[PDB]
Amino acid sequence: WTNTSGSCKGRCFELQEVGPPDCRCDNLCKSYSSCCHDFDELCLKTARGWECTKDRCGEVRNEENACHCSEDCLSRGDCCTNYQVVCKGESHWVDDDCEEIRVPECPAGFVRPPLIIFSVDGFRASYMKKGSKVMPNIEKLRSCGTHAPYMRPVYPTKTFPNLYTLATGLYPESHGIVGNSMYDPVFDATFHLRGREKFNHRWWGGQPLWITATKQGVRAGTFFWSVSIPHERRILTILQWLSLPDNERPSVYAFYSEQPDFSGHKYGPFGPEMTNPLREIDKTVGQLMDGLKQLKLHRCVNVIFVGDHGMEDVTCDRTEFLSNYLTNVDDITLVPGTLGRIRPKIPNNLKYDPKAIIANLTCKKPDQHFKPYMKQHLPKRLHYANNRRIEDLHLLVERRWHVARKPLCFFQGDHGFDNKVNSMQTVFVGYGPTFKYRTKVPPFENIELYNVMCDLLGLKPAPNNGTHGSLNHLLRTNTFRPTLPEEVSRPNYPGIMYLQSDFDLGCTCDGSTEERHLLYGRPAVLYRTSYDILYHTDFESGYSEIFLMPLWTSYTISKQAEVSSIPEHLTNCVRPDVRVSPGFSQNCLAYKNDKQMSYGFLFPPYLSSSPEAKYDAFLVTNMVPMYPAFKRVWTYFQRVLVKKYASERNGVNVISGPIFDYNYNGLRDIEDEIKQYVEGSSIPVPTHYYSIITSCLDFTQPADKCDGPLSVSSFILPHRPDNDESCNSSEDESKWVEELMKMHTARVRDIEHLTGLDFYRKTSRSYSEILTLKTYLHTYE
Ligand SMILES: *[C@@H]1O[C@H](CO)[C@@H](O[C@@H]2O[C@H](CO)[C@@H](O[C@@H]3O[C@H](CO[C@H]4O[C@H](CO)[C@@H](O)[C@H](O[C@H]5O[C@H](CO)[C@@H](O)[C@H](O)[C@@H]5O[C@H]5O[C@H](CO)[C@@H](O)[C@H](O)[C@@H]5O)[C@@H]4O)[C@@H](O)[C@H](O)[C@@H]3O)[C@H](O)[C@H]2NC(C)=O)[C@H](O)[C@H]1NC(C)=O
Ligand SMILES: *[C@@H]1O[C@H](CO)[C@@H](O[C@@H]2O[C@H](CO)[C@@H](O)[C@H](O)[C@H]2NC(C)=O)[C@H](O)[C@H]1NC(C)=O
Ligand SMILES: *[C@@H]1O[C@H](CO)[C@@H](O[C@@H]2O[C@H](CO)[C@@H](O)[C@H](O)[C@H]2NC(C)=O)[C@H](O)[C@H]1NC(C)=O
Ligand SMILES: CCCCCCCCCCCCCCCC(=O)OC[C@@H](O)COP(=O)(O)O
Ligand SMILES: [Ca+2]
Ligand SMILES: [K+]
Ligand code: NA
Ligand SMILES: [Zn+2]
Ligand SMILES: [Zn+2]
Repeated sequence: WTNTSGSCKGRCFELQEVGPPDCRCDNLCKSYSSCCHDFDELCLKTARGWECTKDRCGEVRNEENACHCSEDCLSRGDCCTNYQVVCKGESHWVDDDCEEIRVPECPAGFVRPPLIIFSVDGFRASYMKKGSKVMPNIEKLRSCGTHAPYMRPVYPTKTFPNLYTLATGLYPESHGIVGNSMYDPVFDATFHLRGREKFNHRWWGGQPLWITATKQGVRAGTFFWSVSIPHERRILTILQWLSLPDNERPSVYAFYSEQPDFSGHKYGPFGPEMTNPLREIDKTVGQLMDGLKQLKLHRCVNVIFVGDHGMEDVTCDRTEFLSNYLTNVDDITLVPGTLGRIRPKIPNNLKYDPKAIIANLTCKKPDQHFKPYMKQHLPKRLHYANNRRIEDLHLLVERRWHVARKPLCFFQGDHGFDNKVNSMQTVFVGYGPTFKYRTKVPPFENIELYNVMCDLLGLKPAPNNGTHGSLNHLLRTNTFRPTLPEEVSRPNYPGIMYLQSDFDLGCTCDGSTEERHLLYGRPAVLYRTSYDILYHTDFESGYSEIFLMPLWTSYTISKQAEVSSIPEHLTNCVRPDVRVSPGFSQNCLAYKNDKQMSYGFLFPPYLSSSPEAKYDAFLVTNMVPMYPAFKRVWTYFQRVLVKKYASERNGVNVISGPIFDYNYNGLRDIEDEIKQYVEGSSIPVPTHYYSIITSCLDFTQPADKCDGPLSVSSFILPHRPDNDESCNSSEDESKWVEELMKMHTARVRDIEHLTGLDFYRKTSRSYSEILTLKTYLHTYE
C-alpha cells in the first residue's frame, strides 16, 4: 500500500528512490498509482504556457506558472527556455554561428561533460534531408557535430526492442525484449507495450546504461517519461536537474519523443502532413539548446540525437491473410503486421502442426509478400533466435506489406521489417566537446552505441554485442584502446609423413604462399583445439584434426585470373593428403554411402593456377560435406561469382570455411553440441558456410598491392537439404543464387563469433580501423 496522503511539496521530480508506503513525485509514479495527492497540482503546472512574452519580463514570480520570466528565474533554474532571448536580448542558439568545441567549456563544479540522449521515435534517416527549412536546430547539430548518414536498428524494427538495445548494447535475443508484445512460455505470461505487465523486472535482461552508471557511482536522470507529461515539461525538468547542487546533479539524461512515429503511422513517411511534427520536434530541440545556453552549458554537454527505427509506406490494401493459405487460422495466435510470429492459440496445443503450416506457407503465390522461416533458418545477421520468447515459426514480411491472420484506411505507415531495409534506417548525430566537429562517419549499428555512451561517461561497459573501439572514429577524445585477443591454439606445420599406401579412404582419382594468400595474416584460433597449416600453390588453410576439415581456407584471385573447368575424368577425384594422418581424414566411402549428402571444395578447382596445382584442390583436406541443394549455390559461387568479384574489385582475397551452430546462439559450437554427421561416419556437418571477400578500398590498386583502407563483403550461407527458401530455384542458378546470398550477407564480426577465429591481425591499418571494418555489413540496398 502507498500512502498517497503525503505531499510532493519541494519534491517534484525528485531523483531519490522512494518506496511504499511513502508516496512518490517522479515519472514512474503515475504508472504505479503511487503519486502523492498533489503531484499533478504541484509538479505538472501548465499556467501561461511554455514561453516568455515581452509583457512578462521581470514579472513578479507566480508559483502557479509553468515556467518563469521573473528576474530570479535563472539562479532558481526554472526560466522558460526563451527567457533571455525575449527578456535580455540574447540570441536563440540556432541563430548562432557554429564554432568548434575543442574542450568542454563547463561552469565551476562540472567535473565531466554531462551526456543528454535525445531519442525520437520513428525518425527515418531520410527525414534529415528536409534540412534547415524544416529542422533548423537539428540541422545545426547535424552539420556542426558528427553525423552518420543513417544508423541501423535491430530486428524487429519496432520501439521496445530498439530502445532497450540502445540502452544495453545487446541483441533482443539476449536482452529479452524481443518484441513490443511477446509471450513467455515459462512465465506463461504476456508482455505488451501498453499495460502493466511490462513494469515487472523479470522481462528485462542485460544491464541498461542507467544501472551501469549507478553501479559505478555515476548519477542518472530518468530514462522513462509518463506519456501524460508534455515534452516542454520534460525539457524544463532536465534543465532543472542540470541546475542542481554539485552533489545532486546527474551526469546522464534522456529525453524521449513519441513523434514523428505517431504521424508517420497516420500519414505515411512521405506525407505532406509530416512537416508539422518534424517542426515540433525541432522546436523542442531548440528549447533544450536555448535552455542549455541560458545555463552556460551549450559548449559543455554532449548531446546524442538518435532514433529507434524508420518508417515505411504500409496501407490496408497491402495485407496478406494467413486464412488464404491455412484451413484453420482460429487455432493459431499470430503476432502480426510487418513481421509474423506464430504459436498455437492454446499454449502447448498438441495438435499444432508446424511442418504442415510451413509447407502451406512456402512459395504458394507467385507474388507472395512474406516468407516463412523456422527461426534457426533466419539470416544470421538478424541474431533473432536464441530466446524462448521467439516463436519457432517466423514470417519475414516484404517491405510495404502487412501479414494478418484473417480479413475479419486509418494508417499509411508502419515499421518492423528486416533491419537492412532502407526505410527502416534511423538517425544518429553526436554534438559536443567529445564528438568530432563537422565530421561524417559511415553508417553503423545501434548495438555499438552503449559502449560509446559508457566511454562518454567514463564507465566500464557490461558485456554486450558491440565491438568496443569500432566507433572510436566518432570521438575527439575518450576513445577506447582495444587490445588484440590472444591466440589460444598454435598450428602444427606437418610435412610428409605418410604414403598413398597408408590410406584406405575409399577415394579414387584417375612462401610465396603465406605472404600471398594470407594478405592480412593468419586468423588466430581463440579456443583450444588441434590444427595444421597446409600450404598449396593456390591456397592455404588451417586444417582441423578434430573437425576433419579446414576451419578456414584462404586464397587470392587476381583480376586477370583465368577460370578453367573440372576435366571429366577428375569429376569424382579425391586424393588423400600425405601430410595428414589417415585417422585425421574424411573418407569418400561415407559419401559414396550417404544417399543424401555430397561434398564440395573450399578452394575451387575452377580457379587453379595450373593442372599440377588443380590436383591439389582435390585433396581430401580441401573437401567438406555439402547437400546437393547447397552445392547448387556453392558451385555457382565458386565458378561464377568469385571470379566476377575479382574482376569488379581488381582481384579479391577470399577466406571460406564451415560454421557449426546447432543451438542457434550465434556462437561457435563445441564438439558436444554438433548434432549431425555424414552417414556412418564422424565427419561433422556444418550448419552454414562462410566466405569473407576482401579487396582494396581504392579499386585502382590490386587486392595484393593495397596501400590503404580495405573493402570487405561477407556471407553466412545456410547449409540446407533443399532450396525451399528460394522460390525461383527451379530456374537456372543465375536467376536466384545471388538473391539468396544478398539475404545472408554478414559482418566479419558475425563470422568471428560463429568460428572462434580472429581475422585481420596483420595489416597496415589501426586496430580501431580494423574493428570498424569487421563490423561493416554490405546491405545491397
Ligand atoms: C551478445 O552479448 C551477450 C552478453 O555478453 C552474450 O550473451 C551471453 O552469452 C554468454 C555465453 O553463452 C552467457 O554465459 C552464460 O551465463 C550463464 C549465467 O547467465 C545468467 O547470469 C548472467 C549474469 O548476470 C545474466 O546476464 C544472464 O542473463 C540471461 O538470462 C537471464 C535470466 O533468464 C535473462 O533475463 C537475460 O536476458 C539473459 O538471457 C539470455 O542469455 C541466456 C543464456 O544465459 C539465454 O538462454 C537467453 O535466451 C538469452 O539469450 C543469466 O541471468 C551461465 O550459467 C553459463 O554457464 C554461461 O556463463 C551469458 O549469460 C549471456 N549474457 C547475456 C546477458 O545474454 C551473447 O552471446 C552475445 N551474442 C553474440 C552473437 O555474440
Ligand atoms: C499517511 O500520510 C498522512 C500524511 O502524511 C499521515 O498523517 C499524519 O499522521 C501522523 C501520525 O498520526 C500525525 O502526527 C500527523 O498529524 C499526520 N499528518 C497529516 C498532515 O495529516 C498518516 O499517518 C499516514 N498514514 C499512515 C502512517 O498509515
Ligand atoms: C494446406 O492447404 C490445402 C489446400 O491447398 C488444405 O487442403 C484442404 O484440406 C481440407 C481439410 O484439411 C480439405 O477438405 C480440402 O479439400 C483441402 N482443400 C483443397 C483446395 O484441396 C490444407 O488443409 C492446408 N493445410 C493446413 C495445415 O492449413
Ligand atoms: C540509453 C539508451 C537510450 C534511452 C533513450 C530514451 C528512452 C526513453 C523511454 C521513454 C518511454 C519509452 C517507451 C515509449 C513507448 C511509446 O511511446 O510507444 C509509442 C508506440 O507508438 C510505439 O509503438 P511502435 O511504434 O509500433 O513500435
Ligand atoms: Ca552454438
Ligand atoms: K552421396
Ligand atoms: Na524452391
Ligand atoms: Zn518506435
Ligand atoms: Zn511506430
